[PDB]
Amino acid sequence: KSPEELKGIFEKYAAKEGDPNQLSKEELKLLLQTEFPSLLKGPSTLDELFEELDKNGDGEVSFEEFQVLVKKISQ
Ligand SMILES: [Mn+2]
Repeated sequence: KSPEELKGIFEKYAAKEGDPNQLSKEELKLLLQTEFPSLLKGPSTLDELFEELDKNGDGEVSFEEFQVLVKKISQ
């Protein structure tokens, strides 16, 4: 998906609660489940990518971190 598309999806779930410019791990799980169900298949690397990308260790990732996460978890 294009970044413009990806931004709209990210915002929709981040808006659920907390900071509208961050996504917690649970918000990311609901987002993948409904938007990219195929990315949640077989052994997962979600927690490893999540831990590496959440640099400030606050349990949340920014839009650019999310983009990287979708990209990497896909290959
Ligand atoms: Mn963070």
